[PDB]
Amino acid sequence: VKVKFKYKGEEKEVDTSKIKKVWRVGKAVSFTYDDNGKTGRGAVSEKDAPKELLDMLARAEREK
DNA sequence: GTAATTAC
DNA sequence: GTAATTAC
Repeated sequence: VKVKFKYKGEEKEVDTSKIKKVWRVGKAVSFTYDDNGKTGRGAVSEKDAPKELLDMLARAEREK
């Protein structure tokens, strides 16, 4: 599952297996991902997020 | 400006 | 401390 989005003017594609953290800001889904060493950031409208990313968010909200 | 949270 | 994300 690839999440596609634009950040700082660059179109990006990141596989959900590289996503490190996911959270909700307002009605947007924001996240960090591994980029071979550095950590990237991205965010999409909840309506453009693939179910797999939303599932990752829901699981995060339940974690102890 | 704030929201959540980060890289920078 | 700020810029970035979608949305208000």
